[PDB]
Amino acid sequence: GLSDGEWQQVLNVWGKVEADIAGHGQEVLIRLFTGHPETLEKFDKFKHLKTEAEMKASEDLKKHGTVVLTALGGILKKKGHHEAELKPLAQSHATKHKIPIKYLEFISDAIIHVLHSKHPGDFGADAQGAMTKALELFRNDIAAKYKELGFQ
Ligand code: COH
Ligand SMILES: O=N[O-]
Repeated sequence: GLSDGEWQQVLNVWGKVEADIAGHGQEVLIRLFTGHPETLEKFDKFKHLKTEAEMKASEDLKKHGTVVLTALGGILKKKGHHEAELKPLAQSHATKHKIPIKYLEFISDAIIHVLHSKHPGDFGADAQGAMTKALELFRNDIAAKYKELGFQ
């Protein structure tokens, strides 16, 4: 788990996200899609996006980025006590959306990249350690639900 001090860092970093949730969400998804084009293919409603310019210009992508980061932020504020929030996300992503756990690894990495890119010099070594732990916990708890479903 995370220490209280680590959770405090996580939620302090998250305050940065909340100042522009759509902008952060958009950049995370663009980072995912551009670094790993296979992920774009899981989104019927974004596979029409052929270029990063089109991605950047997509208001619906920004909207989805808001949905995604709002869900994650709710989960993080539970500080690990997230079974009720996390279980349904794990199940929709395995059974409906067919998202292998690797892609959750990719988006976790994208979140770390975007934080540095949008806040250069303001996402310190302690903060990165804490956020990384929180994202691994999230990923690891999803992985447990995936195993339950025999998904992947
Ligand atoms: C690589 C693809 C992949 C990844 C890594 C991913 C990772 C994450 C992630 C990790 C931080 C969070 C918090 C969410 C959160 C959400 N995702 Co996704 N999602 C993904 C593919 C999808 C797809 C596909 C949909 C449906 C989009 C649509 O058509 O509306 C989706 C829908 C959602 C929804 C809408 C409700 C639902 O369908 O369950 C939420 C909330 N999610 N997602
Ligand atoms: O982009 N995650 O749904």
